[PDB]
Amino acid sequence: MLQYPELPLESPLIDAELPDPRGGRYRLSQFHEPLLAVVFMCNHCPYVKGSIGELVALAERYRGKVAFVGINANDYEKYPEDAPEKMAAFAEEHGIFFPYLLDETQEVAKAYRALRTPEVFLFDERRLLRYHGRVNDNPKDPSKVQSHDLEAAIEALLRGEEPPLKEAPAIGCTIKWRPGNEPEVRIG
Repeated sequence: MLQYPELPLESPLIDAELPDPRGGRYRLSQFHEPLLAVVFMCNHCPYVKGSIGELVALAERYRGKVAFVGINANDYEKYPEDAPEKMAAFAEEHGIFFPYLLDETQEVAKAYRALRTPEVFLFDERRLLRYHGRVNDNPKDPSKVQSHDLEAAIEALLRGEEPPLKEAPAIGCTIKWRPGNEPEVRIG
């Protein structure tokens, strides 16, 4: 039977409260900017490393308009580069001023039916899902990007328009699930 289907457009924000290794805890529903971009990521994925610059630049450009939140759900026991301490250093190295949260149990990633890094979920003022997928069409190499999908969706929403009708699924490495946490995806 159908299992682990992606979160459909117009689906309400799935709230969660998680800690940021730099200090404090954050609840997804606490951010009150018009738009909210939730990004599942990590510290070592080449797809995240090649697109984090753009993500931070977007967050900077949209301060007060689009709230950004990064979430690392990776099994850091198996992937030390994704440990909480490494998260703080990664945020420092890339100027990630917005919250970068640890999803230790991986239940937030599971609830969002997330599969890769980076994978973005953009919610509107009514906190309904308007865009879900890739940051751009070549996360690993900025010099090869031909479309800035996330930027396009944000700008469309800012103009009161609908983001591109053609779905642009996330491009990146798979989330590193803990033993026994691997999602069983079934198309029917």
